[PDB]
Amino acid sequence: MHAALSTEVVHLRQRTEELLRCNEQQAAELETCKEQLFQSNMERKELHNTVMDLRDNIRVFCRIRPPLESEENRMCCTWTYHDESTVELQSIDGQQIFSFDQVFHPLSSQSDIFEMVSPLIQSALDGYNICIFAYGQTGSGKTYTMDGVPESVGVIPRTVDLLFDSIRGYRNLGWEYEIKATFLEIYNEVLYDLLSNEQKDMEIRMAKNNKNDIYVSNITEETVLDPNHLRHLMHTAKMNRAGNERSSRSHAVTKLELIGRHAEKQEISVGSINLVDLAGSESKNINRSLSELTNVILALLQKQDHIPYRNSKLTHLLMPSLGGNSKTLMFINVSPFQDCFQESVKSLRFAASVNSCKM
Amino acid sequence: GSMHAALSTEVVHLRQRTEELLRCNEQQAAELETCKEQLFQSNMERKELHNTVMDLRDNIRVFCRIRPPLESEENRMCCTWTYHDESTVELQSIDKSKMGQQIFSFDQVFHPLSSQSDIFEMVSPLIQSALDGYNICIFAYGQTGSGKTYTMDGVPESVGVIPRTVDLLFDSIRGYRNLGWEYEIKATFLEIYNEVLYDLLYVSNITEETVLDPNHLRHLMHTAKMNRERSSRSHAVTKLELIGRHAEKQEISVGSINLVDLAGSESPNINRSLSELTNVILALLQKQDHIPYRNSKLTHLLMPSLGGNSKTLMFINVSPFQDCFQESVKSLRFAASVNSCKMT
Ligand SMILES: Nc1ncnc2c1ncn2[C@@H]1O[C@H](COP(=O)(O)OP(=O)(O)O)[C@@H](O)[C@H]1O
Ligand SMILES: Nc1ncnc2c1ncn2[C@@H]1O[C@H](COP(=O)(O)OP(=O)(O)O)[C@@H](O)[C@H]1O
Ligand SMILES: [Mg+2]
Repeated sequence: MHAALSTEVVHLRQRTEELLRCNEQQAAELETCKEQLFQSNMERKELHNTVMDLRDNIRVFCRIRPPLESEENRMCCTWTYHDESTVELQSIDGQQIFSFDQVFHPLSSQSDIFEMVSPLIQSALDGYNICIFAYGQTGSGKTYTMDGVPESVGVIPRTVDLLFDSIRGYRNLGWEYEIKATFLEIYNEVLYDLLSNEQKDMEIRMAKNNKNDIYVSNITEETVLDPNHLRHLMHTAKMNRAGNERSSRSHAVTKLELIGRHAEKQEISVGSINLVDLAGSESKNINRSLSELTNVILALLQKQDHIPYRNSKLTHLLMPSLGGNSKTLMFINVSPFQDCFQESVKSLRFAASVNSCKM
Repeated sequence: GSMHAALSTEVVHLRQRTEELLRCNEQQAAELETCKEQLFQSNMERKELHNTVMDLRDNIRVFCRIRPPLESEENRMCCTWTYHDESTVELQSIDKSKMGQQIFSFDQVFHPLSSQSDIFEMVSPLIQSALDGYNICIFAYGQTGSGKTYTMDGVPESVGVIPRTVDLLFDSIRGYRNLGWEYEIKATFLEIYNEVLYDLLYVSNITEETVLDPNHLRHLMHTAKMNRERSSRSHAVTKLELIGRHAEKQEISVGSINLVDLAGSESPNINRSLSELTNVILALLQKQDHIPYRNSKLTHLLMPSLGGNSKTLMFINVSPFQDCFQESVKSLRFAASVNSCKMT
């Protein structure tokens, strides 16, 4: 029937023109809401960085680890907690007292530690560079704090979990995030790729578009696809991760570069997270990176004019994440034992140098 | 025929475009729901972070409010208002750098079109903390006709800060009841004119009350409001002493909320209390050991709440009009000083 089709056409043109109206209306509403969301997120980002600055871009904590059951044969120093920020230690055979942003003790949990870290993940997603260090003498607890164990995972695994939850959430703001992951060791001022068997010469050079930024030539830089992929990469690197004189004396750096793209407004947001399990602080090139790292941190705090980031592999690698608006957290790991007393004091004296430098 | 064919084509295409546009209406509906929810979460987190910043800073808090022209005043000329961000506001005569400050940064600036609820949104955190033993003080400052009373009291159609505090107060309380805390609320209302105090129903002897329910307090609130060019020069104070009790442990929280709608700041011992407030702010900025809290009967009460910290919030109400310009600048330059006060 011609009339049935005709009257259906008329009906469908009505339907059509009214839907175009209910669509145009929705579209305008969606435009203004999106714009207010973007602005609101810039302001949220700003306030967040304000908090970070009010707490200090560079912060230092202490963490005294508990003895293991296999360590009862070892006597502990006498530890005294003057307050949340101040700890003192006494040789069991004149005062050694140290102030920190916060002191963590043997009962302090892995998540207690991560609470200091989680706000900075958001910072990384906001375009700020982050550095998280574990500092201290071999046996003090650097690796347990950074990697941890399956029953109690440390900073890195928790950082990954939070990174995926947050990147997921961001999709609703119109942002899409890449993660570039690189894993390396630094031993005797030479860089090693923890994702490769191959022997190669890796150099630290200026980034193509940012001369203040850096990149490592000939390194395996992975674009993360999903959590399974990143779990595989971390496992692999942990397997090749370091021999007493070399295990104790090699730095480990896990770098997660967050690259965020908002396609509609055509904006980017690049911020990286460097998670560093430092070489032991126990007393040429073997210790170059560590001493230069402490020099650089203190120099930044003293607002020193010129800073020789390139005096060592470590400081040069992390340079773009140390100066300026970058945030640093350093966990000074300490073992509670009398026979470590002298090294525990050396470690904690760096903290004191930091406090003295903050004014 | 050719007409059946042509009509067939027409309906097919129209069915396909109907299906498209309906598909697009669906995607848009979903994306809009998502976007609104995200705008809500982002705003909420923004408010939380802002409150955290104000605490860490521990300055006296300053919010600036520009009131909209009234239906009457629709033919009254306004000066030029520029807003550079959420906390920065500039005003220029409708008619220069050497002349001083025309650009003012505060904790928050409220547009003429700001709801009473938006105002309260950024004050409620301060009120909730009174329950934790702190002395709180919200006070409104500005020339007459700028919106002090409207901001604190409000009108029945859109209630102000003081009214909404009740809701927030009992609501927050009944969650402490869960914790095993017991709260009583002592209330007092008073007025100050020519350095003389009046009970509108430490300080003694003035009418007190122990509150039972929101209605009891809404009532006595109305009663005080009922008894108020002298209201233009009279200060209004409303204190709500919150006294919590736990028997395990034996601790008590004692914290209060003070709500002041000050006299007008316009250029006139008639307006002294106000002048001595100005002097106490000048003193706190000097951070000096002897401070003239006692040179007036308002600064005496606000002395407990003028230690110079983030537990004190000042609204700086301002009129949009050109004939109010000079008064508005004066009000703003003062508010700038207040925002710089941190002492105790
Ligand atoms: N906070 C802690 N709680 C429980 N065990 C810990 C803690 N810190 C370290 N350990 C244990 O003590 C040992 C030394 O830790 P490790 O990270 O190897 O020190 P480092 O890396 O500084 O040499 C590890 O076997 C680890 O399981
Ligand atoms: N934010 C506002 N929105 C709409 N009208 C307002 C607002 N603030 C004040 N008004 C109106 O303007 C007039 C002057 O306000 P008012 O609070 O009496 O000034 P003040 O108390 O500072 O002398 C009032 O009658 C009130 O109705
Ligand atoms: Mg280790």
